[PDB]
Amino acid sequence: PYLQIFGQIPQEDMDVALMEHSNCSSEPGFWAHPPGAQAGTCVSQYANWL
Amino acid sequence: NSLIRNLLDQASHSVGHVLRMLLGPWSDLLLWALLLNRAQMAMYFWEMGSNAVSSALGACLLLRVMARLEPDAEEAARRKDLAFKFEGMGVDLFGECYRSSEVRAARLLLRRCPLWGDATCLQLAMQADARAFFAQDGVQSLLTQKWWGDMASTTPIWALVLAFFCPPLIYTRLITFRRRCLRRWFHFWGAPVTIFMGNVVSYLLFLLLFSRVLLVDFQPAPPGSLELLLYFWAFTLLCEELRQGLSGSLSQRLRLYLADSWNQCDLVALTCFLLGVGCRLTPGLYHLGRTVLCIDFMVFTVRLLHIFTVNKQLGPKIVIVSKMMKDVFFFLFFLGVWLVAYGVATEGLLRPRDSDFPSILRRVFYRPYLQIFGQIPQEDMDVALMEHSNCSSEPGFWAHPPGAQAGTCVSQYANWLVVLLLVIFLLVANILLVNLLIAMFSYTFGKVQGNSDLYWKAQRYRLIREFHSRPALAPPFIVISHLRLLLRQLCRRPRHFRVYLSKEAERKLLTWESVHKENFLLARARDKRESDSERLKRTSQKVDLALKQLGHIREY
Amino acid sequence: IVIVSKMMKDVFFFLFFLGVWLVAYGVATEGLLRPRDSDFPSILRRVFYRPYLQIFGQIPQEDMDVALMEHSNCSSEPGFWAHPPGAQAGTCVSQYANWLVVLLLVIFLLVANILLVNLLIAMFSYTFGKVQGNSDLYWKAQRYRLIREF
Amino acid sequence: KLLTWESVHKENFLLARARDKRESDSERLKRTSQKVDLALKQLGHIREY
Ligand SMILES: CC(C)CCC[C@@H](C)[C@H]1CC[C@H]2[C@@H]3CC=C4C[C@@H](O)CC[C@]4(C)[C@H]3CC[C@]12C
Ligand SMILES: CC(C)CCC[C@@H](C)[C@H]1CC[C@H]2[C@@H]3CC=C4C[C@@H](O)CC[C@]4(C)[C@H]3CC[C@]12C
Ligand SMILES: O=C(COc1cccc2ccccc12)Nc1cc(Cl)ccc1C(=O)O
Repeated sequence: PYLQIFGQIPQEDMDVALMEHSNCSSEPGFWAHPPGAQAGTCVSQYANWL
Repeated sequence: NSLIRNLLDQASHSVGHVLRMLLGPWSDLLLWALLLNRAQMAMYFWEMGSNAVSSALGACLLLRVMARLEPDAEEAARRKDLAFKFEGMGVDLFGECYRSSEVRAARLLLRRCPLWGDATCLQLAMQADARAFFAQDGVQSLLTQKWWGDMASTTPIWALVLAFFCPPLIYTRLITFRRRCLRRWFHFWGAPVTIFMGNVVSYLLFLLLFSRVLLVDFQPAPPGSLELLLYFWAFTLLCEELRQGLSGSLSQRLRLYLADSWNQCDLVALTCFLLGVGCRLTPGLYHLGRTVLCIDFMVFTVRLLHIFTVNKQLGPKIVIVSKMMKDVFFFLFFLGVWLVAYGVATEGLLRPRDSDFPSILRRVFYRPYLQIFGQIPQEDMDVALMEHSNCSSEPGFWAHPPGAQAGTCVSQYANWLVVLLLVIFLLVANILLVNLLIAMFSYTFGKVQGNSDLYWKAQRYRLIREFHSRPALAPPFIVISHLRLLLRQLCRRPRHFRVYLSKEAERKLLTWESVHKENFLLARARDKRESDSERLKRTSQKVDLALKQLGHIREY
Repeated sequence: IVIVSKMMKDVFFFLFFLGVWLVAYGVATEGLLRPRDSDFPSILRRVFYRPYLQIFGQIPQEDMDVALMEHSNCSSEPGFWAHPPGAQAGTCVSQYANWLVVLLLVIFLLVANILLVNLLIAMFSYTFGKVQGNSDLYWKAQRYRLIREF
Repeated sequence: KLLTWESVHKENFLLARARDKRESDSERLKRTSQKVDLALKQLGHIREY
């Protein structure tokens, strides 16, 4: 988020629309594993609009 | 001693023309006190002397150039605030004659004085650096009218440019003025504003043509028609620059022409173009010729910027931008030191195996410089975004990066410290630097606008003068005007405003300005008699006089 | 509202300066580097559009620096070309003076993103400080006019 | 009613301004100068004594 100030905005890592949907976790939810290296191997998307 | 007898002995044993003319009526005692720096004597001599304009103006020329020739601080200072107050009460002397008779003041300006050497008040002002005189609204209006000479100085700009584009439009209901042919034609084509418009159109056409030749038609092949006509245009431009340097005593003219740094950049631009043409014509230096022509486009275009300055809504601010250069120097120095620091720190922490001199020089300055403008190689610097490998034989983790010039084989041992240093760099440079810079820009801009405007008045005046001196024709066709003026020098081998004023109209104007000047004397006479401090003084010498009178009758 | 209406002279000022400086730098760049796609629309794009986005973080460094491109003989004219990976930056760029190319790019970034914008910032600050009271009184008048129509 | 009201208020305003230029410092210097040179004149009228 500090790089977020200076134009380094990981939009493709943060927005559900830009990441491909997959069942990367066993928890009953929608995840859509992002392609970022240190953005987490399996993130959630329940309130990604928020 | 001082500046009187030493200079008089110098003249006897021997602006400089004035000293030669003088040797050992109201004008005579006037100049005597001005050389002798008798302040009160001098103001009295002037006030009860003739040609009050013109003469406070000549005396202020002498005062200013004298304070410039004065080796003593005190006489320079007293001489210069004498110049200040003389010029001030002269400019409102001119204002009171101006608000009384517009045309009479106008014809007061362009009057020939048998005084200090036949320099019109405008020349007196420029040589005296009378920026206050120039900024005076009356002379501002007169110079505006001259810049629009015979061109209906109140005419709209759009009508004028449409008239320039449509020569038949000159004979219409629009664009009024002051063989109606030929004469109207010459007045229009010789008006300084039309000269400026034509010059701007010509410069724009030249820059378009030169860009077109550079971009599409600059093959290694021998130059074509476009390039040849470009060379011809540039030869015309070189000719006009050298001829205006030679026109506006050949050595003296050259030396004064080395001044006016605008002219200096124009000359360096043309010298660059000559070298570019030489490199182009020689087969070997073709790529070098291309590069030098490209960098020459820079100086042409930046010269156009100073060419366009005359605009009233633009000129003061263009003068402004010329005062930020020290600020950008400061911020440049500080960015440079902080930048070279951070870069050396980065290539010290991380060890690329591409330790080449050009690669290191790139990586240490160029990339971190782009890190300010959003080009941050995060995926090239952080260990968490990049893949690990056994790249180098040196013991330690290396993790070859995916970058092209970030070094083929980086080190990651203290990459956490590398990340922290990157955070510190982003905190300092992207936040502190530019922001303190824009704050001090705001300060320096708020402290310089007024003297930029008053300077712009005189700058615009100088531009109008030189453009009035410029030949009528346009740079594309300025070959005809060059053959004319060369013939004006070549048909001389076998062979600035100056509006005349009438006799006894000289007496009318002098008395009129004499009447007005004595009215201004008596007006500031009431002003000082009613001033609060002087009225307190007056009450003092009416009450001390009263007490003296009581003392005279005290014996009663 | 009156202030943002009055700032129009200042925005004109910045527009003219930006335009002259961008056309300068764009022509210099298209001269110093020689794509083989010298079409009229392509040149028109590359000379104004891209250098305009150069001010807002859209830097085609991978399209203009020799250190980030791959070298190939994409043109018959003698000299190294190193075809770029871009889409409209030309199919075959020239690299003869790419060091000077980088230097001129640095000069552009220094002049544009520092000098012009920040001087314009000061220009707005000044013109906002000098006309706010007149804007308020004119707003009183204009509000009266507006309620008159309503 | 409104005419006389605004006229009364206007004459109070004229009297307020008349007195305001009767304690203003510049006009007080003016009136003090008038008093002092009137004193000079009247002392002149008794100088013959
Ligand atoms: C005020 C002017 C001089 C600024 C410079 C702008 C120049 C560089 C721009 C404006 C229009 C552009 C032209 C647009 C179309 C063409 C036709 C093509 O077949 C050759 C290139 C050429 C001629 C372009 C060259 C660059 C160009 C001429
Ligand atoms: C903050 C300011 C000073 C940044 C300056 C950036 C300069 C130093 C950068 C930008 C491009 C870089 C150049 C890129 C190409 C070359 C050509 C090579 O044959 C010598 C190194 C040299 C010349 C590099 C040296 C460093 C360099 C000139
Ligand atoms: O043209 C200039 C200055 O031009 C430049 C200055 C600094 C760097 C430059 C780099 C490239 C091109 C031009 C540059 N004119 C003036 C400068 C001052 Cl201080 C006063 C009067 C004038 C004037 O023209 O009257």
